[PDB]
Amino acid sequence: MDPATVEQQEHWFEKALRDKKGFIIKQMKEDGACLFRAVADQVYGDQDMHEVVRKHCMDYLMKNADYFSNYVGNHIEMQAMAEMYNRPVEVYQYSTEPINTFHGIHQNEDEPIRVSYHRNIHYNSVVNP
Repeated sequence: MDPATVEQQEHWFEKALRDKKGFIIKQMKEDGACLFRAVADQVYGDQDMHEVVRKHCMDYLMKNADYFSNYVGNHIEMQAMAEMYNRPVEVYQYSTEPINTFHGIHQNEDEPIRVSYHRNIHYNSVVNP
């Protein structure tokens, strides 16, 4: 996709999500920590907590290494975070409904962590004002 077509896709998605669902795509810094940034914004309201989220995700995986060693979209990290925060994680992909949902412990289904996954492996935070 040409840079102009890419920007058209991004703009269409932001508008559709705002108009159809009332959600806002909050831009996270575009580094390799963007998944943890988006979750940090969802949980703490502040992407600066990204390294703490990552630390806690890694702590959770290590603690549960017997289970997670079965398995070694960021599926492993997303399951860990949904379980650890006891909230589902909903992943939007140029979509106004989630493409998939990590259920966590199947509690707090009305308060999901919502993230959007974009071109070039980037995640943003999907906020319900």
